[PDB]
Formats: sequence, structure tokens, C-alpha cells
Amino acid sequence: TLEKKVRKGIESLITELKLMQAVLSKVSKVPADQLDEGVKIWAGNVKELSYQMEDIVDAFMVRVKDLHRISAALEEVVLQAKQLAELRQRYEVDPRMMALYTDVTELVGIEETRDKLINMLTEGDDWSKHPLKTISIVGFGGLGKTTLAKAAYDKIKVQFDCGAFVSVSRNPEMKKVLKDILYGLDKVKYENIHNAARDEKYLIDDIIEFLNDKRYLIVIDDIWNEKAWELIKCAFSKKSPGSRLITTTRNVSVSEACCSSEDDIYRMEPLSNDVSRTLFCKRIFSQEEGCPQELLKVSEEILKKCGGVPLAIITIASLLANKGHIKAKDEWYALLSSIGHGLTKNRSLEQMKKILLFSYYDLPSYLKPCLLYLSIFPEDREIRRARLIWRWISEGFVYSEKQDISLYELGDSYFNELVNRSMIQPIGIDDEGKVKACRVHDMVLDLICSLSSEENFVTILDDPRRKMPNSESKVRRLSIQNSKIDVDTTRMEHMRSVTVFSDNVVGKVLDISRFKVLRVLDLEGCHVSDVGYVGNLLHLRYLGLKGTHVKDLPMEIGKLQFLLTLDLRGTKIEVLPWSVVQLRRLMCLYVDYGMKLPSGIGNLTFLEVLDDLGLSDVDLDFVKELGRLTKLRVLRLDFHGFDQSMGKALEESISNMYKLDSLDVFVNRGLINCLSEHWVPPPRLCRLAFPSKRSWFKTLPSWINPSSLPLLSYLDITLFEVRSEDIQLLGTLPALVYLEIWNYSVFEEAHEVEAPVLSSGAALFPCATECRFIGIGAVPSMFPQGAAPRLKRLWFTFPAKWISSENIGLGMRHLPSLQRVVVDVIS
Amino acid sequence: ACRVHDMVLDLICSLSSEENFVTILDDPRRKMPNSESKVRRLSIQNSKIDVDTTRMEHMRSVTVFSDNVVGKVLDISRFKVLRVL
Ligand SMILES: Nc1ncnc2c1ncn2[C@@H]1O[C@H](COP(=O)(O)OP(=O)(O)OP(=O)(O)O)[C@@H](O)[C@H]1O
Repeated sequence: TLEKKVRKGIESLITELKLMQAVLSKVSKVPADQLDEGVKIWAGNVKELSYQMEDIVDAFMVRVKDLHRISAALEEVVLQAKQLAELRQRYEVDPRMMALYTDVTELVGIEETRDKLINMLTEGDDWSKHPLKTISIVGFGGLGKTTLAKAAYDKIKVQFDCGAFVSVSRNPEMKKVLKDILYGLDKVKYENIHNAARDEKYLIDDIIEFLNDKRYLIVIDDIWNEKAWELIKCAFSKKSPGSRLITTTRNVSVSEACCSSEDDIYRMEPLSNDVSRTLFCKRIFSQEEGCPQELLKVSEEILKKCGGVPLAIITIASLLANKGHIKAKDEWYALLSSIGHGLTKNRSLEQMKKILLFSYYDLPSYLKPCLLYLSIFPEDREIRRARLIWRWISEGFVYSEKQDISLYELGDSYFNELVNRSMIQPIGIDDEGKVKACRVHDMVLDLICSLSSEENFVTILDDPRRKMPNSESKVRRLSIQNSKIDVDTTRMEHMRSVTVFSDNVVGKVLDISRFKVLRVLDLEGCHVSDVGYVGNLLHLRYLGLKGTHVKDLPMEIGKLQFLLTLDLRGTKIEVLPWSVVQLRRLMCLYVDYGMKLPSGIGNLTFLEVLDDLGLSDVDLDFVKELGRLTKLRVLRLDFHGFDQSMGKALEESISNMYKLDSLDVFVNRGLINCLSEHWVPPPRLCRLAFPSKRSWFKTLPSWINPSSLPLLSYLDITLFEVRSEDIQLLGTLPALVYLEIWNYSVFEEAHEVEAPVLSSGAALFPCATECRFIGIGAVPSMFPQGAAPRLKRLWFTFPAKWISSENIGLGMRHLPSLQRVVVDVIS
Repeated sequence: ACRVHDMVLDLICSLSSEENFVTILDDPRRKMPNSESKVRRLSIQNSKIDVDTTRMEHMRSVTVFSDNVVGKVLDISRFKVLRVL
């Protein structure tokens, strides 16, 4: 009766939201320069309305007395929708092109990189019969990728018969690009080629016929969306030895679409600190950098933030010298402090923010929110990608309608797409075999931070800014920072997410239970233990509590039916409440082994990754429950006290799952009496690690064969003895990028390290970048250099008794960078 | 009789399943629409477990392909409107 109308209004509401997101995605494509300002006001309002409507829908869906308030909110939200509708109806050249015409004798540091590039493509010009090859140059924003190409072009030009410098935009017109290529080749025969409009085809044929029996060196720069370039490639398809191509792009994933070989892809790096200092002083100062002596420290600090981008340095140098160091120690501090909050809103600096925002506008949808989510975290720190992915999934930015996806691999794809688009620097490798953490450039950071503050996406509280937007009623995301002063909490009822960064101001001054709705709650790095009110929260999806001094967890947490993640690492809790099996949806569960897991985990069927499961004092039904839930991807094992046929039971129980890709078992000073040689492994595995070293295997497992688990790229294996046939058996494994084997008997007993011999096969190492051998003598002369084309490091034991022997006749340079190696020699 | 190319077939299958023209129950798929309310045409196939018939009241047509699961799990008589059977 009463509920029927609200149920039949919810679908109308969701359809309305779909149209609203459609139009919002449409308007956000064009840059805010060709967009009339009235439409911008309207779009902002429609965004706020979308927030309100989606909050209503989520409230209803989680809740189902509340029907009365929900219905009232429904009709009034319909009221604002209509009112805004009639209120709206009532009223109705490339910045980086000029940089190309810059003086040659102003570039600093071009010659070394330019000479390296010329000899890495012109090395075959001597005996100019090598087939044509292409060189891609990859970078982000402005790192002279275009300038360097022109510097190389202007030097080696007299030794080719043709040549053209042609550019491609974000959305090229293919006819224009090909006409430009034609016009540059000969300006006399094809003088008015831009007037003639034949088709995409006949002019490609014109190029092909014109490029008969010549060496050209055509350079094509700023290629986005490789689908564009695969049309140009058909212009260069006839064999033409002695001719080459140069390609530049800000998208690394389109470079392997070129030249088909990693050796030709030219990653290029920022300037060094010395060269950056020289360029910075050359623009501002007259002739000597030692004259001021008092803003030198400010100079190096401000130079550190740019890092090595000739762009940021050039813009800062211009802005900081209006007329000979207009002022010192005050405006330089102003520019140091203005990074992060407001430096972008300035003068003659906009000419470089367009060049940066090209990338951001190039993104598809569903990636703009993910990129903007970076504005939450502080300036200079590493962000763990797992935290990003889980926060994204809980926020709602990751979804699809394909049902063959787990929703986490999708987030990883989004992260990788952001990485390859040259917007995040990935560093480190975590235990999952993927990127550990990530960081963003400062000017990209403050740029997107201002862009987010332009709408109500994110609210940031800093001492340098000390500004709080005029409308406190409508705030969704809040990120508290070192500011522990303005902690107002009055008028945030619909509060989307909240986080605290290394601040004791949490708890004592700020209250959380006031927030009726709250999607995520991130609090890692605090030292507060009063969390018992989470039962009152109902829509909470993320609960991060890593290293938070929380003593105990409230029992009534089982009501939190909608939940996704639960991080409890680094805490002092030791027991989990029993009402955790009542909870239904989870995908990750970060629990240290010191904690005790109550029985009933078989209820949690949706689990996708479980970390550091401590198996101590467990009975068999609980052991076999683990194979019931067939959705885990990553699992971690450590134990000390059930080494029985219980081990065999769970050893065959793990095979019941088929979604695994990484595993590891931890046990100290013990043989692995769990794995039997007769057991099929999961069809998918990637890591299969074994962190403990005081444990061992009697023999190498037989089930590790090239037949099964052929996708391995990680071993971390240890065993008691060693046989010269195990290495040959292991080499036939397809990828095995990473290897690590330990000889327990050698480093525990008086065992003379023998020399295993590679009998069968020829190379056995198509790509094994890292190979580590402990307690095993691996001379570099297991095979000639054509065995492991990719091998950067090698570790082995070398007895001193083989120094006078003839079997260690090494000294040759193998194919990869096999020149920095130290061996622990034993007398 | 007539025969259809295989990839044209599944191409048509996706092109028709993007809207609610027809609905297919297959073991390799085990994929169902979240809008269990709006289903018009049913094509039951080798799948004989996911034979749900809760909320399909606007059923234009049904078909069964050499499956003994017909009837014993699914009821036809409840479909108030039916074009073809
Ligand atoms: N090594 C350098 N020394 C001095 N100035 C430089 C150097 N490299 C680039 N610049 C200046 O910085 C800007 C670099 O332009 P760049 O060639 O980076 O564009 P790009 O690499 O194609 O990047 P984008 O993706 O922005 O087009 C230009 O103003 C250029 O003159």
C-alpha cells in the first residue's frame, strides 16, 4: 500500500540518475573555455542533485517507519528537480606550438641525450641496408620529448633524401595529417595539397608512390589513441632500407604498438639536479648564482618540487623574475607555500596548466573520479595501491555488468591504465607481485586538488590554506590533515567519507557518531581506541584501522550487512567477535595471525583475499571449511602446532578452490609434512612463495611440472638437498621471471657445494630477470650468453677451492646487464 | 531448413541480449539479468538447475530444447499471457 508508491518511484529515480550522469559526462568533456558559464552553473546544480538522489536510493536499499521519511524526501527531491528544470529553461590555437619556435642556443643538456638517441637509431646507417625501424619516445607532460626529436632531426637530416615534421592532435582528422605529411615531403609538387580533397585512400597511395627508392626519416609526434596510428602505418609498408621513423607519445601503452621491440622504446627521464640548477639560474639570474647567497636554500627547495621537468622550471623561472628578482625571501616563501592550495590561480601560469590538463581531459569517464580521488592524500608520501583500490570499490567508482569479473581485477586495470597514461609513478613490489605504492607529481597534485575544490568533491583542511568553503551544509568527502585547529562538525548530516592523517586531534575534539550515513571510515596512523559506535553506522563499506591502538572490537558489528573490507593489522586486538560470521559480504580481510578466528568462516562465501591466517589449535571441520569458499585470490599461511594428517587434509582441501593465484606457507625449523607429491594444484598460480628459511623440503615437489601451473613467475622455495636435474626440470617452465632457491643442508651441515650441470635443453631461460641461488654453486658458465637474454642479477656460492680449477673460466659479457655481481666466496 | 554461422550467432546473441528481447539459460554462461521483472522471451537449454520462475508475468513466449527438466521444476500454467508455446 504505502511502500508500493516508493518502490515504483525508485526505478523512475534511477532512470533519472542515469540520464543525469550521461549529461554530466557529456559536459565534462569540453574544456572550460569553450563552455558558456550558464551551462556550467546548471551542470554544478545537476551534480548536487545527483548526489542527493543517489543518497536517497542507497538509504532505501540498505534500510529495505523509515518509509515515511523516505517518501517525504522523494517528493521533495522531485520538487527541486522540477524547479531547477524550469529555472534553467527560463534563460537562454595550441599553447605548445609557439614553444616550437624557440631559440636553439637556450636549451641546456640536450646534446648528451640527443647524441645517445642519434647513435641508437643511426648506428645502422653505416651499411645503410638495415630494414626501416621506428623509435618511440615516452614521457609525461613536458619533458622536451618533442624538442629532443627536433634536435636530433635537425642534425641528421642532410643524410636522408626526404623528411617531414608532422604533428597529431588529441582528435586528429586523418586527411589533415596525411596532407601535412605530403606537404612536408615536397613543397613544390604538393604546394596546394590541403585544398585537394580526394579521400583517406588515394593520398595514402600518393605517399606510397612518392616514397619509392628513397630514405626519408619521417617523424610523427603526439600520437594518442594508437587506433589513429595504425592508419598511418599503412603509409610505410613497402621495404625501404636506410630509412627510419621517430614517434613521440605521452601514452606508454601505444609505444609497444610501435617498433615491436623493447630495445627501441626510449623512456626519457627528468633533468639532473645540477642541470636543473643551471637552467633555473640561467633564466632568473644574470651571470652568477653565488651573488644572493641568502635565497639559495629556498631555491633548492623550490627546485626540488619541480624535480626535473624543463617545463615547471621554465614557468617558475619566468614567474619568479618579472624584473630582476622583484623580491626575495618573501615572495619565494609565498611560492613555496602556495604549492598545494592556490598557486594555480595565478597569471601567465595558465599557459602551462592547459598542457597538463590535456591528459586529464583525455581520460575516458569512470576514471575522472578515480584520478580526482588522489587529492585526498597529503603532499609527499607513498599511497598503497591496495588502499586506493578498496576505497574506490567501496565508493562506487568501480562496477560493470559482465558477471565474469570479481570487481577487484577491474580496479587493478583502472590503476594500471592510470599508470601507463603517465600520471602516476609506480614504485615498489608488495607480496601480491604487483605495484606496492604510488606517488603523484606535485603540480599535478595541486592542480587536481584545485580542480576538485572547484566542485564539492573533496574538502581539505590545511594550515597553509586555512580556508573552509562558504557552504558547510553540503560536504561529502573530508580529509583532515596536520591542521588540528578548525574541527567544526555541526552541519554535515549526509557525510560521504572521512579520514585522518597522523593526527591526535581525532576523537578528543571530533565526533563520528553524528554522521548517520558514512560510506568509508579510514583512520590508520592514529592512536585512538574508542570504536564501539560502528553498529549505529549502517552503510559503512570500508573500515581501515591499521596501527590504531584499538584494544577490542564491539560485538554488535554483525548488523553491518553491507561491508566490503576490514583492515585490523598493526592493532593490539587478539580475538575477533563471534558476530563476524553473521556478517555476509566481504572481499578482503587483513588480520594478523596473533588474532583468533571464530568458527563459521564457511558463511563468508564472498571472500576474495585473506591475509595472515594463523592456524593454531584448530579442529578438522574448521580446516575443511576453507575449501568451501571458492573465491580467494591471495592467501597467506603460518602455523606451528598441527603438523599432522590435518595438514594433508587441508593440502587437498585447497585444491577445491580454482580462483587462487598466489600462496605462501610460513613455518619455522620444520619439514613440510603437508604437501604430498600426488595432488593437483589450482590451475592458476603466480607467486607460490615460502617466506620461512629454517624450513625445507626433502626433495623438490613432483607436481611442480611444466604441465601444471605454467604461469608461475615467483618461487621463494627452499629445500634440504640439491640435485643437478632439478634446475633442468625447472628451466622448462615458461616464464619464471623471479627465482629463489635455498640449500638447507649446505648452510646447516658440512656439505661441500657441488656444481650442478645443465644437461638437457639449450637455453631454459627465455626470461628470468632475477635468479637467486643459496647454497648452490652457479658459475655464469652454465650455458653461452644466448641462454638467459633477460637476467640482471645472480647470486650463488663459490668455493675458494675452485679458484685454481679450470671450470670457472668466466669473464665474458653476456647479453643482459650482467656486469655488477658479487659472490660470497668460501675458503 | 537453415543454418547460421557460429560467430554471427553469438554476435546476434549479444546484440539481442543488450535489451530484453530474449533470455537464454546456459551452463557456461550462468548469467541472468538483474531485472527479473522484465522478461518477454525465454529459451531454456541444456541448463536444468537454474530454472527459476518467480516473477515472469509478462511472458511472450517459451521454448524448451530436449530437456527432461520441463514441467517437473517449471510451471507453464501460471503465465497468464502467452503468445506461443
Ligand atoms: N632540455 C631543455 N632545455 C631547455 N628547455 C627545454 C628543454 N626541454 C624542453 N624545454 C622547453 O620546455 C617545453 C618542452 O616542450 P616539450 O617538447 O616537452 O613538449 P612535449 O614533450 O611534446 O610534451 P607535451 O606532451 O606537453 O607536448 C618547451 O618550452 C621547451 O622549449
